[PDB]
Amino acid sequence: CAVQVKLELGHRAQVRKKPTVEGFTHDWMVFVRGPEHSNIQHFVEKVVFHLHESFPRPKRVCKDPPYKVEESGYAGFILPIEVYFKNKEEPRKVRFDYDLFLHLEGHPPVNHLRCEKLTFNNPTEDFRRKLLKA
Ligand SMILES: COCC(=O)Nc1ccc(Cl)c(N)c1
Repeated sequence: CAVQVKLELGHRAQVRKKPTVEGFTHDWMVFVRGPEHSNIQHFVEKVVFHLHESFPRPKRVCKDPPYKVEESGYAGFILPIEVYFKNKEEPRKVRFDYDLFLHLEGHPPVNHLRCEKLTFNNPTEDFRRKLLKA
């Protein structure tokens, strides 16, 4: 008995009124969430955000919602996002590569949304019940 769930991936990016001491020009926030009124905490063990190596401690872990990272920077990069599941079966996790892009000054702030579908063809009964609670 197969079950399908959706994950929304996205980010906001805004030019700062004043750069940081480091010269960071943008504030940004990247997130993973379920579609509105769905709680993916039922089946999500954790979300791991792999920032660019220039950031201190680039492996940002969110064990609880909201699964998000608020940061400042000066450039965009590829941000691998691992979503770990509350199970002990294949798959234990899924990985996406998120394009964390920033817009130049004068353009409206970035408000970007992606949707990814997760198909689980034969999950265990406990995992299926978690997926169906979201
Ligand atoms: C210290 O972090 C601030 C920052 O934005 N670092 C950063 C981000 C993306 C790229 Cl591609 C590079 N080279 C550096």
